[PDB]
Amino acid sequence: SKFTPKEPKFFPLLKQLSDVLSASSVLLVESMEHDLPTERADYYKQIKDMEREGDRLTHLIFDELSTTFITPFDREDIHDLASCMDDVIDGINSSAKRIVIYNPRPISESGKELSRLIHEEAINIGKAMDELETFRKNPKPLRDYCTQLHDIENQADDVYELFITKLFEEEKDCIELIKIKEIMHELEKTTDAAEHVGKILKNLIVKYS
Amino acid sequence: SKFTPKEPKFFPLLKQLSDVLSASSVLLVESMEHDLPTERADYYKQIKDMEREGDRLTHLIFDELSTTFITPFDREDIHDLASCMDDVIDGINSSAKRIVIYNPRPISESGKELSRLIHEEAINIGKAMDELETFRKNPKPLRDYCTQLHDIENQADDVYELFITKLFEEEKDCIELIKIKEIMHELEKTTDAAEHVGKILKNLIVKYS
Amino acid sequence: SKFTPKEPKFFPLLKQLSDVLSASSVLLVESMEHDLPTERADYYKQIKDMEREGDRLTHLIFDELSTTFITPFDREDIHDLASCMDDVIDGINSSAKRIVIYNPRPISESGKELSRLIHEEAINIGKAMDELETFRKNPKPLRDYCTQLHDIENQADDVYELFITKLFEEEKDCIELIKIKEIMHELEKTTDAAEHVGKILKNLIVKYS
Repeated sequence: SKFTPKEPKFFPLLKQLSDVLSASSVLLVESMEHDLPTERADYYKQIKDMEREGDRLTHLIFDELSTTFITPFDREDIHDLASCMDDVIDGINSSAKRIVIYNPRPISESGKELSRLIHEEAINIGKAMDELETFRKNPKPLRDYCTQLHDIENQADDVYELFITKLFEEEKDCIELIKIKEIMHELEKTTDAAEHVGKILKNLIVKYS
Repeated sequence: SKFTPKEPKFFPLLKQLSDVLSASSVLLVESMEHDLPTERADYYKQIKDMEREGDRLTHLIFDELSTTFITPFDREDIHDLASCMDDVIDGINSSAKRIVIYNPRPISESGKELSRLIHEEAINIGKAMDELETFRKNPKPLRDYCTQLHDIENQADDVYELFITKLFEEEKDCIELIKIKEIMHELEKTTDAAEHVGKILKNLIVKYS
Repeated sequence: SKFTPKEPKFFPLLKQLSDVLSASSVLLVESMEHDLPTERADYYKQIKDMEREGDRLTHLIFDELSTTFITPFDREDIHDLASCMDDVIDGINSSAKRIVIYNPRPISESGKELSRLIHEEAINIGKAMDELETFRKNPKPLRDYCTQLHDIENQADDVYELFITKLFEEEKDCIELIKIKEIMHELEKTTDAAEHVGKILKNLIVKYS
């Protein structure tokens, strides 16, 4: 009998989870360029497949954490990165779901912009995951990705706030107002969830400083 | 002075919490067969008593966890099972609350079906709790309860999605639409919370495999 | 080379976080006495500054926890106190945000009462933080602050329930109903979040009993 090392690849799993997030964000942006129910259902089904894969990967990370004593940085942060990235994926899925069930009129430029900001956050998150092996030597690149996520969330919240303010001043059809309010709310929660990933990363830098 | 063992009965407490959940689910199903405010208030008060008992039990589990060094399986999973079961109970309570404050017209077959699916999930959860002592020897029965919870949640989400889709196509009274949308949303969140219990159990099997 | 002690002041940080919460609650109460958008935006901006400071302090606590092996009481409870106090601050911020974006008519006495109850909870939380150093010797004062938080939340939920019940019976303008429903919902979630702080404190007493 001999010693056989465990190969929990926490970094590759976090990178794969980030890849799913980015793929999901691309699908959401594309979906909003289509207005009919059949096409919206197709995008939702594709996003749901990404959601199932993200959930699988997230649970694999948690299961590897629960059974491995040695981790590259503190286990709470690994757990939290995984859970928060999965929350973004779930927000993207919920947004697609709502578009299908509410069947709003063609999504305005503001909804489309929230989708583009979610994708920009996903790109920043993916680049941040490439820094997990080296932030202890040089935290600057990671730090800057965190600042960018913060800035994107400020822009997203403004887009959302201005849209809702105007929606309530202008839209007299209460049923259409409800539809788009619920979709837009899910989109803004998603952009906020993505910023929380940045917040975990920022504080990871602090803990190891 | 001698050694006196601590008898933290984690399994009995989890089973009692499951019993509260099941009792709550029975009350919710029954409540929907009554349409008048006085009867709905009575059911809500009864469910609220179950919610208080569930919250008590959940906090007892957490308090026993915080003071006991030895646990039958990992403490995070015990904590999470308790918290997630309590979330289902709280969702049932919130659903009953909403029915009282919104005072909708008699609940449709779709709302009633979501209540029946929550109860079916509660039954599966109760049977799963009977497997905590033996899943390490034979995980198959537990595994199968997890699969069933997954399937019930798929059915619940479809019930919800189809109802909302139709609601927005047909209901021209925006105030009635709001009432039932909020109740139905709480019901679908409850069915999803119950599936999360299954997800924790499924991964418990994986961790100990 | 010599030993240099780490001065993580967990109690002072929790007290400062409580101070931010209380300051935020004062601003929310004051804000509701003003009905025009410019004044509401000003209060929201001031509350948002408190939200940023609360979030900073919360993350400082978490970062000190992640790097310090010795804590005055269990780390999970410190983490949870910080996170739950921050959730109240965030609820106050969300409430102010909603008032700005929805632009409702002058807030009724019920909304104003929910703001006064949030402030009363904040006061109780601040007094509770003064008991963290001594609850092990004498838990009675802390216990009583927890009971008060519980009672305030019962009153808040009743205020909310009665307001919504009446709102749905009386308000025929669906767009105005939506505005105030969303604000009131955020206010009641905030009062509930504050009660959760009391629940953590109550169970802290139990764990150390």
